[PDB]
Amino acid sequence: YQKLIVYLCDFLEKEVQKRGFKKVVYGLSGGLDSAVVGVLCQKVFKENAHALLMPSSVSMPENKTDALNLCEKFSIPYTEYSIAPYDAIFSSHFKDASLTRKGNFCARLRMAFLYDYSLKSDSLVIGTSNKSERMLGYGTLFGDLACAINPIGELFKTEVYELARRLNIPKKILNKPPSADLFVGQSDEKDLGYPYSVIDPLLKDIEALFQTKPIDTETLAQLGYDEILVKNITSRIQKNAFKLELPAIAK
Amino acid sequence: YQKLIVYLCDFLEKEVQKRGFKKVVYGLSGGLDSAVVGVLCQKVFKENAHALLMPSSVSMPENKTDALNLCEKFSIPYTEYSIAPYDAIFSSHFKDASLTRKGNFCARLRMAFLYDYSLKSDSLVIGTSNKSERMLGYGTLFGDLACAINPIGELFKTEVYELARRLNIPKKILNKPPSADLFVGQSDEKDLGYPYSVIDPLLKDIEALFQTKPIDTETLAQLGYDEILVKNITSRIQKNAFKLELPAIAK
Repeated sequence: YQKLIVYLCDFLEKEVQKRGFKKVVYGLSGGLDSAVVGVLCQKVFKENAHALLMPSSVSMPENKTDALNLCEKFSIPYTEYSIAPYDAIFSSHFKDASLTRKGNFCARLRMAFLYDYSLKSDSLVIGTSNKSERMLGYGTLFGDLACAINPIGELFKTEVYELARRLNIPKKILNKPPSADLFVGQSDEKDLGYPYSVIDPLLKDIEALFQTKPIDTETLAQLGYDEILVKNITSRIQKNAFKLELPAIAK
Repeated sequence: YQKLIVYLCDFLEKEVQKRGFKKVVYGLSGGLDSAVVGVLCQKVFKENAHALLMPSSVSMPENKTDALNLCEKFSIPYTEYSIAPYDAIFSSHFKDASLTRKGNFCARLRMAFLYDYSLKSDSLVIGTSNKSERMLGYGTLFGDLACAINPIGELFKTEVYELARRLNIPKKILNKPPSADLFVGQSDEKDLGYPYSVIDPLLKDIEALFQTKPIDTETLAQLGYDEILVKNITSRIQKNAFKLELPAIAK
């Protein structure tokens, strides 16, 4: 992984630079993903790298603290701006709004402020969505997936968590159970039903056999994979493959 | 243009369908672009096509009326939801916020509600940004350019306005001077400096000669184009080519 870090950094210095920038900003929810990116950007831009903590009306005050500790540890400048009063309005107008609805809206708010922040400070937005998340379709389009550059999007959640270790990320971030945070008691291993030590291995084979041809559940069980786990994931994938594709435009 | 319409419709029935939908929604600011798309979608989905009018704290009550007339004319179901109370908050927190900053934020709000609306009604978002706008980079990323499908993105503003005529769009929409609407007294022919009868012709040659190779101002003046007008546009283009490209992700 030491060689990996060196790679991501260089990828960062080259991408931001070829666009005419010297500063970058990203959301810092206080999670593994968001923390990993931040440390990398700090390694390359130091003070020119800025983090934005946008807790909502339902965020966990504990996560904000972890993000506050993280910053303090790597000397990462930051700005605290709560989106609470915005989701408040959303609620008054939408009382029957489902969990996911409120979650999508808040993630689109955090996106508006990262880009509003980049406009007035001349910075580029850097995403923090990992490969496993992108493949699974578990991300908000034009929300937390909206960025100009992403250094760890081709890294599975497993490769992500381990990279962080070599990055010396506060252990409180590591031991922290996967959770995109959108409301209360949410977690990835809860709405997905399985841990990343179960999900990831199959994604490695899916992105090795069915490069461009349709996925075949049959040829998957042969490698050694639970039936339901193979049919569930496969669906999820094909059901969200549109999120990582440009919009459809008539030629 | 009659043959063109037939094309766009079919493009619409096929795209929405291959994604697992039968309903579509789009923003209806009461402008040429937004109106053109709406009429097309109505031709194909009838009542299954929905328009969303999201006026802000600075919108012109006259435009909302034109959108209200438009709908009434083609029997287009719609929902009226003002984003005012949201930009209000943005303002209180940001009093030194520039025009463009407030404009970008509001366009990202309209995007949040189109996608929140599509989530609860099972619909697909359809963009309304025209080719000239995309090339010029005059559009909000993850704002009014955020859509799943766009039927007129490969149509220059000139080809757009004329298509509308054959669509029998209320003349009040036609005669209406170009303006993306972001605040007061704004207009395209004001922040760009030239009319589309000046901008478009050059774009047709730019997207005919320099397919993949860098633009050359010299070989452009030879065709017959003002120097400043050639150097200005060219810049604009290369300065926003990142908006219509997927985010940068390290392999």
